[PDB]
Amino acid sequence: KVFGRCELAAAMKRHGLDNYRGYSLGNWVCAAKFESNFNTQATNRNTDGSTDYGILQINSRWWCNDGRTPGSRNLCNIPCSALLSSDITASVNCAKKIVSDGNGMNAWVAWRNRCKGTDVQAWIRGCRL
Ligand code: NA
Repeated sequence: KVFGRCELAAAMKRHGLDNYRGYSLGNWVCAAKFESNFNTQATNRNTDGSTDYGILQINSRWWCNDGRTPGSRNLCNIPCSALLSSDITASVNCAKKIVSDGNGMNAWVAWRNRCKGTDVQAWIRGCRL
């Protein structure tokens, strides 16, 4: 599923991300835009053989099992395929674990390089929230 901006904002808000670990909703929307272009089915293969999955491009080295990332962890206790669903529950719940873990939203490269320090509230401006 390819979300619209306000549609995704609404889904993320209802699922508890607004101000989760102090990160306002616009941060999460911005991260999703630049990680996946709001596409739940996005995948990206990395150099190290891991893969990034879903609207927040969550990585198989640490967070999910894809059967093809040897020596890895599955800290969200999910198949990586759960991160591609039209239902963003698994992605949100896993994101909550990631952002609690130490470097906060810096875990998302697109967030650090394209959202951090910017007017992220623009990403939710106009939306009925
Ligand atoms: Na894994």
